[PDB]
Amino acid sequence: AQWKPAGDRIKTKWAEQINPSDVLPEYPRPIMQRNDWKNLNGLWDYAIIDKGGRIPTDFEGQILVPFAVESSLSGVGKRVNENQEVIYQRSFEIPSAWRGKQVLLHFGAVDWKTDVWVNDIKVGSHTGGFTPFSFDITPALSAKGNNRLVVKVWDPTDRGPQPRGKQVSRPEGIWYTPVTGIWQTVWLEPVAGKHIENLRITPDIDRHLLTVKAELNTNSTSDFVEVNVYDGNQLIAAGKSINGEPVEVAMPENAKLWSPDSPFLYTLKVTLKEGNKIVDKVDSYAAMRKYSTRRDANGIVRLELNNEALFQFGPLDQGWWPDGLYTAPTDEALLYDIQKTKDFGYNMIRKHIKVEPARWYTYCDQLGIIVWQDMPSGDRNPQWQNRKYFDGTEMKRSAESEAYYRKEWKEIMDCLHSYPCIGTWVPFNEAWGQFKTVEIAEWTKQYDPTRLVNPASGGNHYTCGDMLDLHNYPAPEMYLYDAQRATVLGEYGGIGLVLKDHIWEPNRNWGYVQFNSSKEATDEYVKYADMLYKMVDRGFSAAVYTQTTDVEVEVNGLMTYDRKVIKLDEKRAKEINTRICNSLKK
Amino acid sequence: AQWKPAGDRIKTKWAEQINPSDVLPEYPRPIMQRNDWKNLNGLWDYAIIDKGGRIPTDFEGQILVPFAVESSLSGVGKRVNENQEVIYQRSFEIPSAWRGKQVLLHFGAVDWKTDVWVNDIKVGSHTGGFTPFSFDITPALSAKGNNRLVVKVWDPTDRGPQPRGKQVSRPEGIWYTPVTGIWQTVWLEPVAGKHIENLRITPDIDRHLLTVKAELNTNSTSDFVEVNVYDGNQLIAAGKSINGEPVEVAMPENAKLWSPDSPFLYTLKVTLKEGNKIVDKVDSYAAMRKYSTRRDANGIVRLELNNEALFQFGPLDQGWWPDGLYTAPTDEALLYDIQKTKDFGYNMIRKHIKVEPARWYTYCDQLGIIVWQDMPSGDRNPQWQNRKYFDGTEMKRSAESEAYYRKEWKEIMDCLHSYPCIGTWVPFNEAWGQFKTVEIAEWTKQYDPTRLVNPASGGNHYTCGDMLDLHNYPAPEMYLYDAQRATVLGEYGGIGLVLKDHIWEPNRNWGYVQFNSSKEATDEYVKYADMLYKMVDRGFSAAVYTQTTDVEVEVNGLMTYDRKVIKLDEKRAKEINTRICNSLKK
Amino acid sequence: AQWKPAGDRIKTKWAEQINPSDVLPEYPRPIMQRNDWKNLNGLWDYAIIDKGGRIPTDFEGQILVPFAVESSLSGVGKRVNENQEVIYQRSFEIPSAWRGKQVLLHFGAVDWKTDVWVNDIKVGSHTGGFTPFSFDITPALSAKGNNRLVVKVWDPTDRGPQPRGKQVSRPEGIWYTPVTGIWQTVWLEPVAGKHIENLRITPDIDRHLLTVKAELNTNSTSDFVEVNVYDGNQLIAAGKSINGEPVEVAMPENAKLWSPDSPFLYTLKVTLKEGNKIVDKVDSYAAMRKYSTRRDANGIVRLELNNEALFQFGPLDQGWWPDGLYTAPTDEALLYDIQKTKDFGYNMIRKHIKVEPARWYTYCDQLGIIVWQDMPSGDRNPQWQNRKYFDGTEMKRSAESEAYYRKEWKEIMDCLHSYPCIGTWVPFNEAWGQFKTVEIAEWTKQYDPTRLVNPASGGNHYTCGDMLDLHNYPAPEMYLYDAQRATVLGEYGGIGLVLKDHIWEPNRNWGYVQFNSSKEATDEYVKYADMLYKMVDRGFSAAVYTQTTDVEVEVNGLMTYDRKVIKLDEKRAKEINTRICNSLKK
Ligand SMILES: [Cl-]
Ligand SMILES: [Cl-]
Ligand SMILES: [Cl-]
Ligand SMILES: [Cl-]
Ligand SMILES: [Cl-]
Ligand SMILES: [Cl-]
Ligand SMILES: [Cl-]
Ligand SMILES: [Cl-]
Ligand SMILES: [Cl-]
Ligand SMILES: [Mg+2]
Ligand SMILES: [Mg+2]
Ligand SMILES: [Mg+2]
Repeated sequence: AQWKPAGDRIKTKWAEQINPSDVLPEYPRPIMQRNDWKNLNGLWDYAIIDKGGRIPTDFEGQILVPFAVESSLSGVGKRVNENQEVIYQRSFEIPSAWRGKQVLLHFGAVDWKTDVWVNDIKVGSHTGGFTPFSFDITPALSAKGNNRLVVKVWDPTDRGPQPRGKQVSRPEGIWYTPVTGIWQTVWLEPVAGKHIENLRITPDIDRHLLTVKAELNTNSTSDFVEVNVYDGNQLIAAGKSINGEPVEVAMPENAKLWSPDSPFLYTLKVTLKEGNKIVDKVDSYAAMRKYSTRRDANGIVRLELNNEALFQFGPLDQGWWPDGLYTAPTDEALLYDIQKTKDFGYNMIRKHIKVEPARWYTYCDQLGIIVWQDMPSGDRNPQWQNRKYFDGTEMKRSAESEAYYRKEWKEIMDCLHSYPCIGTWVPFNEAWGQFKTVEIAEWTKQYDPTRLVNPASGGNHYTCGDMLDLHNYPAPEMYLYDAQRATVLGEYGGIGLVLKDHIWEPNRNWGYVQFNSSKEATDEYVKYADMLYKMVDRGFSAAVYTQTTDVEVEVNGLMTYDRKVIKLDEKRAKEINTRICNSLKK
Repeated sequence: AQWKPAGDRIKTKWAEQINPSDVLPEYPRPIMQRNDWKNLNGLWDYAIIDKGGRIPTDFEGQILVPFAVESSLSGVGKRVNENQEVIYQRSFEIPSAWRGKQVLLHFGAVDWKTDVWVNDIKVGSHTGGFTPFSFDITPALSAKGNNRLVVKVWDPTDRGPQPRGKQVSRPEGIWYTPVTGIWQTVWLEPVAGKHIENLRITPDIDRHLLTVKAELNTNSTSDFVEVNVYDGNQLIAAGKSINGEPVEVAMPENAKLWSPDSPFLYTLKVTLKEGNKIVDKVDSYAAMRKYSTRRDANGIVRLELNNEALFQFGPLDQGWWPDGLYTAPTDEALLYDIQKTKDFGYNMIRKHIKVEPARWYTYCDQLGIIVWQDMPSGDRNPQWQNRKYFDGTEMKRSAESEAYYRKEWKEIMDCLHSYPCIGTWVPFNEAWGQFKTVEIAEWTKQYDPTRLVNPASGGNHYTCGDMLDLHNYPAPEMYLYDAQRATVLGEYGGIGLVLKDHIWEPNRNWGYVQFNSSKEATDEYVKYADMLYKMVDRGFSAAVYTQTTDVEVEVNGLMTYDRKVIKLDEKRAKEINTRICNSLKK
Repeated sequence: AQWKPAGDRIKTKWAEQINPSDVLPEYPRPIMQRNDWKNLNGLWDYAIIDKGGRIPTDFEGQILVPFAVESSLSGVGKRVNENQEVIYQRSFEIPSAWRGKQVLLHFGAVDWKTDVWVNDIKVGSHTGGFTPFSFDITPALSAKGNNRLVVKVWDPTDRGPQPRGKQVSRPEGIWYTPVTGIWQTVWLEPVAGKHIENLRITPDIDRHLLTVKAELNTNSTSDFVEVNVYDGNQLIAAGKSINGEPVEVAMPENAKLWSPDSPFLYTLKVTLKEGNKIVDKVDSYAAMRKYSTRRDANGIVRLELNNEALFQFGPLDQGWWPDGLYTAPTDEALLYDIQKTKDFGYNMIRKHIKVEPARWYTYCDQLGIIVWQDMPSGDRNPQWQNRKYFDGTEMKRSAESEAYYRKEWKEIMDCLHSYPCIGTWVPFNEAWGQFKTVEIAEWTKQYDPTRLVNPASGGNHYTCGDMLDLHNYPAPEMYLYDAQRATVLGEYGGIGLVLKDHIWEPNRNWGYVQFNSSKEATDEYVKYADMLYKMVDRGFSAAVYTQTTDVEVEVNGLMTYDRKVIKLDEKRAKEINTRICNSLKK
């Protein structure tokens, strides 16, 4: 059967541009680039089986990878419960030019538990629906050709304690449609026997230093790594190292620092050598930027970018699409939300309990958007004491649930470490699965000192981390203040507006405050923003407005769920949002 | 001299069948079978030196390996204190067919500290008297032949804090003769440079899956493992994996499940490949079975085998022999105790503070006997509060003693992991060396979730693990009950009966209750078992009778110490023991 | 310019003997000797730059390696603050006979953080100013010749929390000039591809055993180590091992035991084989000695050397030099302090919050001096409760400061493990940076049980470790006694005497007591020593007199700061010091 978008829900303009022969063709890993790769997106054979059932060899339907089974653009649009498993199967060829090289199989993200076979040979497994993973499949490849790839996915959604974000089995209110299966690009990559697996890039503008650690799959004493840094196409600095040492690149003192108003990116060329012969080399980019906090001349702790106080103001971006759920239909659509955030005068985005594909963060690096990265929530909740420092009963996770949280949080910080845009880690949000807050905040800060730590966005509040985060709806309000840290407003606004022919369901829509016209909503937004501007001088050092787009029945975004309508006046919002981003400028 | 059993104590009928040129010739590791091996059992040169003394080159007497120095069948029958060391010396030849192959020197068990030299070259060491260990002795061999094997053993018995079980220096009451030296078969094994060191087999009947993890001595990327599962001679399942991934084998949903009444075993054939070349291959077996606890329709937590409630009923088996102490004289003697347990209508055996050779657990796998595996006890004790939840002073082990416990307990669970018969781990018994009970129980359940955890058989009791274990003598009694877990009777009975021609000592013999004839003793057993049967509906979910055989002056077993007389009527006991084993049947 | 000692301060007689083309030429590592090496001491190019500044390629001045930048013998004599970095640069040729071999670059000690480049290739980094470290620089060597070596050094002194000893930015009273940069010999060494990195030598006189673990850089199964022990020229013991096992060498029962009165040293010859091919070979020494504590017949816990009670009595040696600061000008000078200690009748030396070069400890092994090794102090302090057991507020180190302490304390014990002279580890002194005393003392004893543990010299006092250490000035006093351990006097005396023309500064000189002639000071020393002798049978088991030499304004040593005048009468001191060392003789 011919592939068709499933369901009768609203769809973006990119839904009718989807070509099942060329689905999401852009390079999946701009932070470490090799020239050769093969995209495995497209139409795979799929099957939904009972958990523990036979993996079938004859399939009746097809799914469009990488769109989740519940999504419209998958061409399937079915539900998978905690007692079912999804089976992807496709054939693939290895290019003849790749002969003799190691072949890596890459997954951007699969929710939740993945088991992969190549020609009936198990090549690897993975748990965690937000992090990328790879397997070396060269021993399993066939000399004849027609390699068979089988992926077995399990996802209990909210019936299990794993990180899931807004995914629930019964969507209502603030909770959305579950996301199961392959939802990021799958691709093959040829590499040498010894190759760079990851680039750990860390800047230090105070020491005029750029550190690049090339993590290899295997090490030898004669290994040699060389890093070349380019301003445009002019080489401005270089570094070499052996013995697995991180490459310290001495940067020029007049280096161009990265910021939202001037997001300059240097270009990196990293080379690996066994002795004096080149075995591997990759392309990358880097930015000289610094995140910190410092008490200003008025006694208030501010968030600082490049040793200068900067008020961070941005929308809450949950990253949902009506046709692709977690997956943006095209690369132009993925970029669209970020560009509209710049067009609204913001300098920040809070990616809410979700991790995006690698291309999204690179776009924030290129466009100049500071990113607050949440840790996707899950499991049960303690009591939410949202307006005072927590004194209630601490919730105890099972040893298994705690292990999953710690494991996936480390993997998220690991795979997102080299991105300049990320400035703040947010381990918890509104007591969702919150546990051992002080211990996790200290571990997060100790693991990556270059970023700020938001211990719990909106509670539960503990005297730890780098900032106190208050939520309040609808208007901004400073009901709690930590003079020892920065005090921010991690969620406010939520002005709702129901624009028919552009909503997910005909009724039960809601906002924190509701109006019947775009003008009335823009007036209420400017009113809230005017209050927020006067509060910067009184204690608030950052703020997050809810939200970027409408999501399902929550119609309180700057754009409709299908992105076809901008709900608030852009020129009026840009005028005051710009004033707030420059509120601390000298 | 000529070899001759030492001492005038009672002996089993197999003591006169011992041939010192063919001592214990059966394959020592049925769970992982290669074809070629060489048995080093037999007459070694021995010497008892002062601790720290010089290792002599000339020797006066010989010892029969593998019988402990204190045992009768060793031909020595001498005592070794904590200020002495035992020195074994032996010459061995390597078969010419093994040329080019790696040669592994295997020890089944040596108590307690072992140091091994091959041609005056130290090849390894080991601490722990109950676990197997191996050394690669290939570089120490000589081309001229006549390799010299020297083993130095030290055993402080109860003068040290290490696990020892029932071994003491001054045997009396419930404490038996010390066991020092080599008490399990020593053998050689030829293997490839890369070979399978251990098979970690784990079933999952709920997911119709058999996971086989082949742990290798070295790993390369092109390593390939293939597992073939056979129902008799018919291949019914297969699995392949690379990258060190454990082999998940999809079992048929009609898979024959293992149980004491139907102990079916599948045959495994595991093959290791370096690329396309077969480099190693082993034979094994597996059983599809599951242990768990579930609350029944009456509100009582029951032990469940294969998702069905099953009452587990069996004898306490300390595994002691009058002539070989820890070592059964022949393989037919080792099997006899298990066979007589089956004949008395039991379905379970509690191996009491001892670990048996590998062939013993395989016999339980083949005959169909669930095994409760104790952790051999040692060190000092806290106060034993046997009838209430513990409230006294916790005992504090030294850092060295706790490390010895944690290490050997991990090693025991490691080498015994793949055995279907084992269903329950018992870290402590009657407060013998009991410390950090809750922490040890949680670590045990986390390290192997496929088995049940009995935190402390008979006390001290803590609200942890999978069951509450009461001891009571002589009659059964339910004086304490945990409605949140299963409640079991891990020790009861102990009906004594002195037979003149088949006891260890002339007097000082004892039972918990004593009768003068087999008829009277069987009357009391059927009396206690009738009480136990009614208590099954009342709360009890498992029970252990004391004991399998008489041991030294404790004459309360089903058989005499020398195994020549069955003390209780088998036909009357089997009829009621079978009724108790089927008590929870629906 | 041409090299010349800087400053107008007093200098030793060896300052005028320094030849800049032959500086400290003796072999830097007697505990593990290979024949071939190249000394890199001499005149390097140097530059003091801003922290984070450019590393120059052209230099204006030169420094005499290995003398610290602040020292006189460096030819520089300048101060480096925490916002500055020191840059060393020199060229070096690799001898042609070293071709094909691996070339290691050895640093004895650099304070505090070190980064090393060879031909602009980073070869390694290191933090910690008291431990040696090595780099394999072979892939960075150039075939043309004239290799360039660049060493960047950063040292915050007391502006950071790292271990620093007596170094402060503003020397006054008991605190002395900072020591920044390379202060121990830099040298090159050729080794085979597989070589012995370090020798872990541990004796056991109770088991007549010497254990030698040859720690290699890489491991193979075919590896083979042989250890030959020589009494003079006569081979008296040998041992061989494979599989990485430590070599157990059976020592003769009449072995010559090491002691201050008879410091016999056996000679070691360690050989590493790959199969039957010798690939590496090192020479070493070893001593059969044992440190312990036992309660004597009078109920007092004494320090025991070789299972016999021995009163350890020695001076406090801070190891400071007016011309070389931390670095002794010549090897003849490094020996002089130890020789005068022996000439004064002592048998022990407390190396105060400093780690000396390896030759210094070998000289203690050869001359017969027991060493109490302090952990160099740093960071902030809690309240010093010096006369009672601590009940005040515990000080909380930062996560970074605690890590630096634990890391360097392990590295100090690791590199000093094989030295016979070292008998006691002292983690803290007078509450300087004291934290988690009980945990650190238990970790220290568990890491090296062969040495005694002084938990905190002079406080803060906790019921832990092997001894209680009291400080009292000027006279001895036993205000606190621990009957469960030994009670020692780790600091007393401090008799001051100002000898003009031999002092650091003309003003602010001080002692704990001040006298005007050598006669008066010697009278007071014998008076304090007479008190100490009577106190031996009262509970004191060891004592430390302050101090070896004058250091800057603290003029209370046995010698002047320039080692030119013996301030106290040697014959009278030797007569009483010898009586105190033999006080526990039976
Ligand atoms: Cl091609
Ligand atoms: Cl290929
Ligand atoms: Cl490298
Ligand atoms: Cl509240
Ligand atoms: Cl006997
Ligand atoms: Cl061979
Ligand atoms: Cl594998
Ligand atoms: Cl090693
Ligand atoms: Cl070795
Ligand atoms: Mg999901
Ligand atoms: Mg024993
Ligand atoms: Mg310093």
